[PDB]
Amino acid sequence: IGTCATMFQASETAVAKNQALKEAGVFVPRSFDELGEIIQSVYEDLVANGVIVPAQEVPPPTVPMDYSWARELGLIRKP
Amino acid sequence: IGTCATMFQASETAVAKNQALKEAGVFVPRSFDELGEIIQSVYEDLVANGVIVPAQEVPPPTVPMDYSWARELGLIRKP
Repeated sequence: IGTCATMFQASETAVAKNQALKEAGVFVPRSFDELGEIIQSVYEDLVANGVIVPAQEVPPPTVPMDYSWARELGLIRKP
Repeated sequence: IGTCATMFQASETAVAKNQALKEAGVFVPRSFDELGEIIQSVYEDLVANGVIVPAQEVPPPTVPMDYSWARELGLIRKP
């Protein structure tokens, strides 16, 4: 994070560090807003090549909420 | 309800009343377990003849639950 800190030591700037990671074989997106896209696009290539065998998702047990927490969120209403 | 009350005045029995409603133009199912099917099968023909124009469902406002009610159901947990 922090490429546009310079837009307000040279090798320890975020732009040049991201670019040196990108030139050395780290799957770097063009900015932060493509981070979900590049994670998704790596994971699709990992599923579609027999690398990751995903887990069949099962519902968990469920606790009741805390009163002192679910009072702040406004789900409980007592006078 | 109550066709098999006799299986433990004659025209005031549930079997004969259901059959007399069925002979007079009331859409009676064969028993209670086809009631949802016959309601659904009437409603489909009511949609497919331009009779009922259904409402576009919109989410409602939401109140918080009562504490004294949502304590009995076990959603709230305070010592």
